[PDB]
Amino acid sequence: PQITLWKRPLVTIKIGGQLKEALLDTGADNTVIEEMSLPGRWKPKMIGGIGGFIKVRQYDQIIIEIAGHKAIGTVLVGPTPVNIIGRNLLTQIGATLNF
Amino acid sequence: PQITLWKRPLVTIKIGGQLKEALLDTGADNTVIEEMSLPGRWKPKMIGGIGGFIKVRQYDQIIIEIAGHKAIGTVLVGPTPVNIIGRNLLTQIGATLNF
Ligand SMILES: CC(C)CN(C[C@@H](O)[C@H](Cc1ccccc1)NC(=O)O[C@H]1CO[C@H]2OCC[C@H]21)S(=O)(=O)c1ccc2c(c1)OCO2
Ligand SMILES: [Cl-]
Ligand SMILES: [Cl-]
Ligand code: NA
Repeated sequence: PQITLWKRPLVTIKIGGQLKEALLDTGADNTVIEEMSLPGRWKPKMIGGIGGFIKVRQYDQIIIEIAGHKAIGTVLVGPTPVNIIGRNLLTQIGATLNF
Repeated sequence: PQITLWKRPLVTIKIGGQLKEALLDTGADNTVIEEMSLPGRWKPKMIGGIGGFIKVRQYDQIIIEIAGHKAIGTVLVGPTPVNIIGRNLLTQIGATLNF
């Protein structure tokens, strides 16, 4: 698709068996999802934005379906106000910014 | 241009006759720049990011060049970690997300 930016670029994702809404976010290095369980190992991380930092759990090699496109990568889980698909997964579905 | 996302989508902006670097950020509703002087009156605004809320100064109808494209619109000034170009100006330069 071609997604305009008059409104937030929200899409449906599937992660850990669950359907969620998430923001396609070119300003995010990393993918950050609201608290949920995921399988496998994790390690703690701090990530920072407007407002400061939050502590997250870093899960590696997680499969995510993003508007019908499968990708794998690292997913951070923690108290983000919104689910964010960052560049680490946008690259894998071939997303570009065009103007 | 068609900008891929393997690296941060940083562009040159020009505001108040000065060049700065800024991040093209589809996850930002608003454009937020680091402290600088801008003409005119400002109004209060609170914006919520990953770590919580901050107060910013809202300046309307500011001339700003983005990657060589002319925009005139709202610029928020405050303690953002990076200059961010949000959807209010990404729409003005005709940007879309494509995959
Ligand atoms: C601030 C930029 C450099 C980084 N952020 C991504 C943004 O797209 C963020 C994504 C975001 C969106 C909504 C709520 C929280 C974060 N948007 C945001 O802060 O926008 C603010 C300005 O416009 C307003 O509209 C949205 C909130 C305001 S982020 O959420 O802090 C973030 C995401 C993933 C990360 C990261 C930081 O560090 C490493 O991986
Ligand atoms: Cl990754
Ligand atoms: Cl590519
Ligand atoms: Na893992």
